[PDB]
Amino acid sequence: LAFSPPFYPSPWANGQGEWAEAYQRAVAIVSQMTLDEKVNLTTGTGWELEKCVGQTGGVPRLNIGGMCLQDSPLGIRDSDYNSAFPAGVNVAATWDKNLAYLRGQAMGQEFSDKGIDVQLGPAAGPLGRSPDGGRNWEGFSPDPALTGVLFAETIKGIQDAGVVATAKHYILNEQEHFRQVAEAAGYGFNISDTISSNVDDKTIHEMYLWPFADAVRAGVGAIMCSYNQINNSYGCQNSYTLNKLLKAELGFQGFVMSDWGAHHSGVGSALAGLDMSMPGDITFDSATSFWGTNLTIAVLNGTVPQWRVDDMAVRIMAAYYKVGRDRLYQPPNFSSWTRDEYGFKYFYPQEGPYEKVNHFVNVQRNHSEVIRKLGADSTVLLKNNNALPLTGKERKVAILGEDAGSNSYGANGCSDRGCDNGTLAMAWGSGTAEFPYLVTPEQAIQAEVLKHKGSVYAITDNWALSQVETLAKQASVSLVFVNSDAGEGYISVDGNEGDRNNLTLWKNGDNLIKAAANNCNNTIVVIHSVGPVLVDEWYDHPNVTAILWAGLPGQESGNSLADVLYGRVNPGAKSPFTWGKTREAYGDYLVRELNNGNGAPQDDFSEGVFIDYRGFDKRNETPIYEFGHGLSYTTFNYSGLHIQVLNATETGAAPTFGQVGNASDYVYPEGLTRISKFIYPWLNSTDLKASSGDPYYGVDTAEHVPEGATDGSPQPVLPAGGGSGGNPRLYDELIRVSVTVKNTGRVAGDAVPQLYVSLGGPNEPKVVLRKFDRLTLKPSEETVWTTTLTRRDLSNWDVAAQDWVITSYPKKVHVGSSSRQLPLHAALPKVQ
Amino acid sequence: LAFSPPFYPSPWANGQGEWAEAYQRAVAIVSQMTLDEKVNLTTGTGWELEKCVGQTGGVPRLNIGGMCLQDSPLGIRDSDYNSAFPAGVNVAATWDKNLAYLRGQAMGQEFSDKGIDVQLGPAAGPLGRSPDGGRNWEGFSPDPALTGVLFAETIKGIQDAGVVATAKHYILNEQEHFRQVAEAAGYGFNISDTISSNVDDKTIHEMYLWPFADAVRAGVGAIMCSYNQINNSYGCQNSYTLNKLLKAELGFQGFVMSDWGAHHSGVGSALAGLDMSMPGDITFDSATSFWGTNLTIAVLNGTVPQWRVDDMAVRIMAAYYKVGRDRLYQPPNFSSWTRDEYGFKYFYPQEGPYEKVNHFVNVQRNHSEVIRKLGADSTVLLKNNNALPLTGKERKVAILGEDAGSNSYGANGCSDRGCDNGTLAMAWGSGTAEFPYLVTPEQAIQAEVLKHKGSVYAITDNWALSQVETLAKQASVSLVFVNSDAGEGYISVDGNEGDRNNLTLWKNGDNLIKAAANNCNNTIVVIHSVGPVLVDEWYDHPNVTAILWAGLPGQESGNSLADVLYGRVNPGAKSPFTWGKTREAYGDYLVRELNNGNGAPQDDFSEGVFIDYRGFDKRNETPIYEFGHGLSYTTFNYSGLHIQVLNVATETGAAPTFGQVGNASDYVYPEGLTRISKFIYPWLNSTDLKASSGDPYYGVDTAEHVPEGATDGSPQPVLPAGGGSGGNPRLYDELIRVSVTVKNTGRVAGDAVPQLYVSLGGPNEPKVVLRKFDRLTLKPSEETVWTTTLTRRDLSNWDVAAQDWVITSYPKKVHVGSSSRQLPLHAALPKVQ
Ligand SMILES: *[C@@H]1O[C@H](CO)[C@@H](O[C@@H]2O[C@H](CO)[C@@H](O[C@@H]3O[C@H](CO[C@H]4O[C@H](CO[C@H]5O[C@H](CO)[C@@H](O)[C@H](O)[C@@H]5O[C@H]5O[C@H](CO)[C@@H](O)[C@H](O)[C@@H]5O)[C@@H](O)[C@H](O[C@H]5O[C@H](CO)[C@@H](O)[C@H](O)[C@@H]5O[C@H]5O[C@H](CO)[C@@H](O)[C@H](O)[C@@H]5O)[C@@H]4O)[C@@H](O)[C@H](O[C@H]4O[C@H](CO)[C@@H](O)[C@H](O)[C@@H]4O[C@H]4O[C@H](CO)[C@@H](O)[C@H](O)[C@@H]4O)[C@@H]3O)[C@H](O)[C@H]2NC(C)=O)[C@H](O)[C@H]1NC(C)=O
Ligand SMILES: *[C@@H]1O[C@H](CO)[C@@H](O[C@@H]2O[C@H](CO)[C@@H](O[C@@H]3O[C@H](CO[C@H]4O[C@H](CO)[C@@H](O)[C@H](O)[C@@H]4O)[C@@H](O)[C@H](O[C@H]4O[C@H](CO)[C@@H](O)[C@H](O)[C@@H]4O[C@H]4O[C@H](CO)[C@@H](O)[C@H](O)[C@@H]4O[C@H]4O[C@H](CO)[C@@H](O)[C@H](O)[C@@H]4O)[C@@H]3O)[C@H](O)[C@H]2NC(C)=O)[C@H](O)[C@H]1NC(C)=O
Ligand SMILES: *[C@@H]1O[C@H](CO)[C@@H](O[C@@H]2O[C@H](CO)[C@@H](O[C@@H]3O[C@H](CO[C@H]4O[C@H](CO)[C@@H](O)[C@H](O)[C@@H]4O)[C@@H](O)[C@H](O[C@H]4O[C@H](CO)[C@@H](O)[C@H](O)[C@@H]4O[C@H]4O[C@H](CO)[C@@H](O)[C@H](O)[C@@H]4O[C@H]4O[C@H](CO)[C@@H](O)[C@H](O)[C@@H]4O)[C@@H]3O)[C@H](O)[C@H]2NC(C)=O)[C@H](O)[C@H]1NC(C)=O
Ligand SMILES: *[C@@H]1O[C@H](CO)[C@@H](O[C@@H]2O[C@H](CO)[C@@H](O[C@@H]3O[C@H](CO[C@H]4O[C@H](CO[C@H]5O[C@H](CO)[C@@H](O)[C@H](O)[C@@H]5O[C@H]5O[C@H](CO)[C@@H](O)[C@H](O)[C@@H]5O)[C@@H](O)[C@H](O)[C@@H]4O)[C@@H](O)[C@H](O[C@H]4O[C@H](CO)[C@@H](O)[C@H](O)[C@@H]4O)[C@@H]3O)[C@H](O)[C@H]2NC(C)=O)[C@H](O)[C@H]1NC(C)=O
Ligand SMILES: *[C@@H]1O[C@H](CO)[C@@H](O)[C@H](O)[C@H]1NC(C)=O
Repeated sequence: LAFSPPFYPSPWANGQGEWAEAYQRAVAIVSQMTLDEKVNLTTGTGWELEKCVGQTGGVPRLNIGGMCLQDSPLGIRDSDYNSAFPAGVNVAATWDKNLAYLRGQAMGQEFSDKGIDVQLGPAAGPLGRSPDGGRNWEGFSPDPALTGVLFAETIKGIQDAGVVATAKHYILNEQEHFRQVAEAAGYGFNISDTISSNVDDKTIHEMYLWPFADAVRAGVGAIMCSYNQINNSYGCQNSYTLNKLLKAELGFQGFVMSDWGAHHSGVGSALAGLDMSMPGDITFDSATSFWGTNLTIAVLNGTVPQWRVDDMAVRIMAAYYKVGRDRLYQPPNFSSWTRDEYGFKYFYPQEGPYEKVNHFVNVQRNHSEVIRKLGADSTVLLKNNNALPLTGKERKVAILGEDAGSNSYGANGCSDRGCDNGTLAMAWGSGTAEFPYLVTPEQAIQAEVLKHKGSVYAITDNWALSQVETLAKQASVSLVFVNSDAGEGYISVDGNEGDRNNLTLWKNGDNLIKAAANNCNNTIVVIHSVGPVLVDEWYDHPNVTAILWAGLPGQESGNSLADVLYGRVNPGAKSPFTWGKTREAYGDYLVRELNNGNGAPQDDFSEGVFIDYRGFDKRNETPIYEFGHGLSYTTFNYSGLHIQVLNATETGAAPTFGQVGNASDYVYPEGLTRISKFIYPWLNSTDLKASSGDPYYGVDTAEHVPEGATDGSPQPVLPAGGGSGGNPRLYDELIRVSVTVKNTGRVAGDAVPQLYVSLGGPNEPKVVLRKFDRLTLKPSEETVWTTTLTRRDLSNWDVAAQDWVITSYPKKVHVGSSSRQLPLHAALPKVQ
Repeated sequence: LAFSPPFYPSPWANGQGEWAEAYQRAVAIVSQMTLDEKVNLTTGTGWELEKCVGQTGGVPRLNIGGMCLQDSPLGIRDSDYNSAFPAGVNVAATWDKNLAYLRGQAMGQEFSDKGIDVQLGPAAGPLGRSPDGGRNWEGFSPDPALTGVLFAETIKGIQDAGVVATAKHYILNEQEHFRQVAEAAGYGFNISDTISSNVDDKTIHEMYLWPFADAVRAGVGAIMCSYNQINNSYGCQNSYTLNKLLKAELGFQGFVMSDWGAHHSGVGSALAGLDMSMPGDITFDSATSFWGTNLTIAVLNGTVPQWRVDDMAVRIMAAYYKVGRDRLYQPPNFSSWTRDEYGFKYFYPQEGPYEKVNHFVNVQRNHSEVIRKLGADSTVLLKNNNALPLTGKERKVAILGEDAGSNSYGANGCSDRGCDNGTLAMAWGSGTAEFPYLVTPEQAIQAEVLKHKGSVYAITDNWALSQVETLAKQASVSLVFVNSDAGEGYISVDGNEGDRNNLTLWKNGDNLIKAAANNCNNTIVVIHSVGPVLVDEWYDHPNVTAILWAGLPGQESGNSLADVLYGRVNPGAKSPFTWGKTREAYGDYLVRELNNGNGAPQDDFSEGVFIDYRGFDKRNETPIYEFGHGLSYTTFNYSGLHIQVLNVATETGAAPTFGQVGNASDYVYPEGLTRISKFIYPWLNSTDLKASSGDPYYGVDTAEHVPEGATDGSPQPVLPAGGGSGGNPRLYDELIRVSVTVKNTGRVAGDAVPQLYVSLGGPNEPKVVLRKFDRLTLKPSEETVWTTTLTRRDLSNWDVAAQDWVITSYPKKVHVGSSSRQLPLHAALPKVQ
């Protein structure tokens, strides 16, 4: 079985780079705290005990309010009068750093105005190993450069708005099946521990870890560790991924929190680099915690050093001060668990004072404008045989497909969006928000048609093919809507347990398109989906005259689409994944059956870096629509490639901050009423064993604490660490590349130039993306696009050196409009 | 068994009143015709043989194109790029003569621009005897005065736009059950003939005939006779209703056409007053006709007098010239039977040249604006506890009910509207049109809320009550949409065979309303329906803060409603029928079982004139919402009622003939002519009349089957009640002027609908009967004097001994006010005669 080697001790924060100020303030405040106050910072108060999906108790003596952590990466979850933004995969399709940032900002503002201190997003894990993974749509793209940049911009947007962002899920949570034992049991499978992602050291560095290096470097304040194991050690106590890769090598200064039920031990996780337990209890409402009381006892009894808990408290406070949260603090002014105005203060046990729990604060501002724009700028025009834009003069318009229409249960009518009914604007699970409303394609396109005095209808039953065919025969243009949905693994829709069972259009989508195209010579297909779908059966039908993929557009869906179809917005989006002819063309099969008896299923990432386009390229398979493909209402020319060559070894000892007293200091205080199921930091009595209630208390302790796990002395700095997101020399700029881009067509719009490198060597992909931008040019206008390649951009990870090295194989650079349209290339000069 | 006495001969046209000129042109052109040409005008060419749902062959030698007849009373049926107008019941609810006129003009324009000569509408039969009748919605109101006035304005709108209107269905077709023998068989009922409406002479004069008098007097060119029998004589050969009441008493100068399959004999129908056979064959595509060949033969063999067929020709051409159709003539430029651009000329057999059958002409103009306004102006505000209008500042708006949402098969996705899916904007059957689009309440309300930056959702599955209750608990206002549908009898939706099986909301509507009102203190109910529904279980819920009935609004439905809800239009509409506590409170049960063995079911109108509010008032039963009731966003005051007393041939000419009839050999099929399969022609196979007729009863007991007087072309007496248009002209003398002051006493501009009722007195007269109304726009504080006049007809009763209208000696009173139960002003009327 794959094995996860140890790396200890858990590195302590040190004020690195842009953290210096936040760190000194954290140390100043944590130095005033008692042990039970520190522990209150690290442990949630119990599932549904307070307002937010995650909430800690804070430190009231020092005026630090409990920290409220809320989903999702696309808008506030379980709340009211908030916006519902396009999913992260739509951000990836924009290839637009500025939009990623603005969406970040607009979300952080909404969260902040609800009294939420930490947003649980953005996501870059799953990166998107498999096309049918149930949660890729929450993240960005299976390409690490594209994902890393937009993930970092999203983070900066959210944090500049005063809310701590949480880069999740760390790491290798690439499929929903078998991610949690109790879930798998509900789906008929008996496993003793969750699926283990087994991954070699080079692949993890070059693919899955790279966007987390970007997030660290961009200043992200929190990381959420994952439910799956990595080489059979759970994500939230994997000393190699958390202590070595995240903290020692990437130099992460913020705090790591568990996913909800991902916490699996007290001492083991604390020493393997976890900082925050969510939602705080061992299972929901168990009234027990691996930390809380137990972490106070673990320090008192000598097993967890004081420097470890002190460092947890310092990382947590520093992330809070780093985004300025203290200046914006207010208690959460809504409840995740009810929409009632009044309720008991502590929801799950219905205890505490009966008082106002919801204030109905409308935090939307004018964010519907950035949503509508981001939806239009993420609508990829995959095919256009001279059909779009429409003029508004088409005499009779057929709107065809359930995906154009309303959810008959209401837009929020399926809990956590766990159904596929009506237009698909948001996929399912915890990665969701309540729509304030949902503009459907039927609404926006019919309103556009009626504004020009046209005739228009919508057919939204995909088995009503008799009606579809009759109307398609009468129409000037048929706009056909289809979808494919997926989501987090605790919800199953039509037998898809989070992950998609296939890549085919749902609700009869292929038969619908053929019914319409067989009968109307101007049939235009619009796809809303979580990821790629198979288009092979109809994409080259001679009456399918255009095809668009609009992703998961959020609340302004129909308006974002009508803007594109009627030429108000010239589509500039590019596919952020590959569109293959078959499911087999992508390889990388999900693990769907137990392969390790009733032990943890074993998920070997045996393709290495070869996922999405790298895998297609290596197999010489031609995609229908490649990574980076998308059309425009204008054309662009790329010419004139120009290349120019450009000109701590030990840590401190672990500090302690403040003092730890006798057990009687930490016994429940006398006048306090303990709320049922509420998780506290306090002990029932000075008897440590009885107060822990742990059946393993004090047994074989030293044998269960890895070697080095308590060592507070100065540590070596890793060759690849020493900076933020890696050794700073990885970020030196070695080569400048420039090209001329001209708009040669007749419509103003945006080009997305893309720069790929060939690193060389028998095991390297043919091309890997490194740089891109999105540049606005009016007709005939030109501009020089210039960018630089960093030492990291030209390196591979070398397992013998434990460092990035520029290998001696000759390297090339390529510039053009997609991974398969690269008219400009050059050999790169040797650099090191 | 009820018996229908004979009245013969069938009166001939005479150029009465405004028909003088059209009649002179008709005689001049018909005087040039041969017998086979005249026959061609009276007979359709067979089901689906040409373009229009009925079409004659015309008279090509004299450049008279075939007449194209097309449904429906609310917009062009079976066509493209046309508008879908609100139903006739909505026009009733507007109480607005001007809107009725403007809707008739917008429709006539559209029909004319498609090459259609005759619109098959508007409808005042069924009048609305039973609240669950399947086609009341196509007509206006169970009240004869309200109906007759808006029917007449609708006809003047259509005809002033250059298309012949057809007043239908004449007469007493007050239910769909047992209306046609083959339809009844399709439903498991074995009957030998159609249901017989059996009605006394005074009720038919005072109720069902009255709007047809107004139609005739307003100039209607055509009348369509009905499928039912009346006293066991078929509506399209009933000499009493056709010859006596319509032609001799009301003085009708235009032509009578059959309903489709309502023609039941050649000789008998022609003598009893029918003028045109539709669609022309005996049964669809039977290639046989009671007329066509048979009518040419019936004149040749002496059974039907030449003057009778000359008169059919003269009435048909006169209706055509009267509206000026000859000046707008063009072949129908669409096909009812296919939307294809090209097709065989003759659809049913797929024969004739292969040529252009559709030109896709867009005839809609800006008719959406009159549709939008008439939908808003027909939305009756039944209850409003200071809930409406909305301001747009409502923070969260719940739109609840399938009736708010789209039809998942597309607006036209159910053939002839035969389903109740999504919002109900048009009921079912032949009285239908293709929507060019349909704006749903969901669309227009959600767009309104978004313009204000509110939050809004629509739940459109009426059994998703968990989601309904959860959203309603969150909502500032819950707008709940419910409906009840019905239509022509040839379609059955959910076991409703045209007629509605009950008056209860469809699709779980009562439960949906309770789910919302139990959870939301500001629940507003919007009803789309063909007629009244039972509101008793929830209308007085303390959380139901407003209730509206918006009828069947046609293609602008959601915009018409949003205009009212957000106060761009202050509702002025008034209920045109009564909302009772129970079905039993209306009486007037439909006949739903065979009650005459396997012969015609017998439908006795034993309540007489006591239908709708007359019945409630006679029984002292209190409606929840009375006839005439509607609220407004302002209030009106009525004061100062005052009354002021104000200051014909006896024989016809002899029946004329125009032009000549020759030998049988003149009428044999022309040798150079390809005879299209199923097409109906006027020609004879040979000079052998018996053989050419193919009639198994040819020459059988003929004299016995020709009623006494049926061939009598001599001068006839003029009936005491006849001699004018819509009756003896002395019936229209104005005898009393009434005036009252109407004031807007509230804070916003709005329309009042003052209503003038009379009590005619007598032990068996209704307590009150509507006679006058108008719809008057007033700004806040503004006052106006409303003046109208009562005619001699308005004060009379039908006296069956006299066969005339008489003002009886019981003292009469006038009552003016805002509804049939809210009449604060009353005056005794002085004796007048
Ligand atoms: C001061 O106060 C403190 C607070 O109260 C006291 O704290 C308690 O101390 C106890 C010890 O005194 C702790 O109990 C022991 O816990 C260990 C750790 O269990 C967790 O981690 C397991 C993985 O361990 C590796 O990885 C972590 C880091 O991730 C390391 O910390 C470990 O040292 C170990 O490292 C090796 O491996 C990694 C790579 O993976 C390398 O990198 C390293 O170099 C090392 O090689 C993990 O598997 C555990 O998962 C179980 O528990 C989860 C629920 O918690 C459950 O979800 C999982 O499915 C799994 O369930 C199964 O096992 C549990 C029992 O652990 C059963 O109850 C359950 O039925 C299932 O069987 C977990 O997340 C734990 O291993 C110990 O248990 C082993 O040993 C005891 C005997 O001593 C046996 O009785 C047990 O069966 C078990 O035996 C297995 O393991 C042995 C290998 O070690 C092997 O020999 C056996 O054959 C068998 O395979 C103890 O349970 C307790 O956690 C802690 N409490 C709190 C609140 O923190 C403290 O004691 C006190 N101090 C003093 C001085 O008084
Ligand atoms: C870890 O995080 C957790 C979660 O956030 C922290 O747990 C919370 O800690 C709070 C203390 O910081 C504790 O707050 C208490 O709440 C009680 C309930 O308050 C609500 O109800 C009351 C009463 O109806 C309303 O007034 C109030 O506004 C709330 O709606 C309060 O009643 C407690 O008030 C008392 O203490 C505060 C100061 O803490 C005083 O200012 C206040 O006057 C009260 O003082 C009396 O009681 C205290 C001790 O209870 C005595 O010391 C004092 O002398 C007074 O005693 C008189 O009155 C009491 C009865 O009231 C009488 O018995 C006595 O004989 C005297 O006559 C306080 O406000 C939260 O409840 C608690 N949350 C939960 C879920 O448990 C935890 O602290 C964090 N841990 C660390 C280490 O940081
Ligand atoms: C009752 O109503 C019914 C239904 O409306 C009436 O029935 C219709 O009557 C029409 C009038 O007679 C009759 O029309 C005939 O249609 C034929 C076919 O028309 C179409 O297809 C052809 C063939 O592909 C196309 O070419 C044509 O354009 C149409 O698309 C025609 O072939 C007949 O046309 C001729 O006669 C008329 C006079 O009516 C001329 O004006 C016209 O120009 C044609 O003229 C030639 O034919 C006549 C012989 O009648 C000659 O006298 C003349 O000099 C021309 O001669 C040359 O050409 C002919 C024919 O090719 C040739 O044989 C000769 O030697 C010369 O070379 C005519 O148009 C409809 O078919 C019929 N509809 C149905 C469904 O049956 C009915 O009449 C009404 N009854 C009454 C009593 O009013
Ligand atoms: C990949 O992954 C996807 C996602 O998980 C998989 O998709 C599922 O595929 C299943 C297997 O194919 C799908 O299940 C099938 O669904 C069919 C349709 O179900 C729905 O629609 C029907 C038909 O509705 C019409 O008729 C109704 C009245 O009967 C009417 O109300 C409705 O409005 C429609 O009206 C039109 O049609 C009638 C005439 O038919 C006209 O009169 C009318 O005017 C209109 O024109 C409805 O009956 C049904 O209840 C439902 O709403 C079912 O039809 C399938 O049934 C066939 O097989 C049955 C058992 O399997 C058997 O009973 C029966 O005999 C049938 O032959 C079947 O349930 C499922 O929906 C898909 N799910 C999604 C989310 O898309 C996919 O399989 C995977 N692909 C691969 C390759 O693995
Ligand atoms: C008239 O002649 C046609 C053509 O032969 C024949 O088919 C039809 O049946 C005949 N009609 C009658 C009544 O005999």
